[PDB]
Amino acid sequence: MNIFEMLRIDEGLRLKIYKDTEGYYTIGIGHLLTKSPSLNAAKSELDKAIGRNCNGVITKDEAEKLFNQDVDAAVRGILRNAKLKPVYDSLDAVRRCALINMVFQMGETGVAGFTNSLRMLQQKRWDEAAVNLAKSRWYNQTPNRAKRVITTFRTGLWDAYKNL
Repeated sequence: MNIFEMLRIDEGLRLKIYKDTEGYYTIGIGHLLTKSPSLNAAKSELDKAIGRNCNGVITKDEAEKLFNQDVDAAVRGILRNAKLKPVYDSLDAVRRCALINMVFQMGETGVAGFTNSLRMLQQKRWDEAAVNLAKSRWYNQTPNRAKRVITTFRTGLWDAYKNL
């Protein structure tokens, strides 16, 4: 299992503009287009993103291309971030993927706000950190996905995704 396979389980694949769990306009493998309410703003962002007139629909190919850009941007953002970088460096390869997953879902900023959990992960207090991560909007809004990520941080194994 790798980061791409993991995110693709969590996000799914949709070739037509769709709404987030959040109500936001998205396409592909969890690629947010706009937080704006107009399908029209969304369509516009889509064509800007792909470089063609898409009419709200993309190919698999284009979906994966956006996916490769998003994952790269997530990793680079972690590495540029003063709060994130140290945690990332301190973790093993599997847990590294769990932080990447959060950053992809919630952005650099959002994850950097989980001050106390970050602190515990750096200290390698896995069980404590898992309990602390669960106390969030994040877990309450998308509990099955949060729980997969959380188990990943707790165990350092890929089991949560085996099932799936």
